[PDB]
Amino acid sequence: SQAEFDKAAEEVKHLKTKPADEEMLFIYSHYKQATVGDINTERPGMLDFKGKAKWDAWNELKGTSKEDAMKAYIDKVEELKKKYGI
Repeated sequence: SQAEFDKAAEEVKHLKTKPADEEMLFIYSHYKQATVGDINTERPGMLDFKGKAKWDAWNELKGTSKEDAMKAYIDKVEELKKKYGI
């Protein structure tokens, strides 16, 4: 569901506690994979360490269908909702 995806995208922004780095990268990469699809941008330069990490995470999902990405995204948000509370 696209409606379910939009909801999760909003709720994830209001978690009582901010997710761990690993969890944020999972969220970022699946969000991109579900909306844009296969990565279509240039990898950031040497000094942009945070940007390179996010780019690599999304790159790793290449080939994943938007449907599967959406499902994994929503499932993770529900997981984070129960873990950190909202």
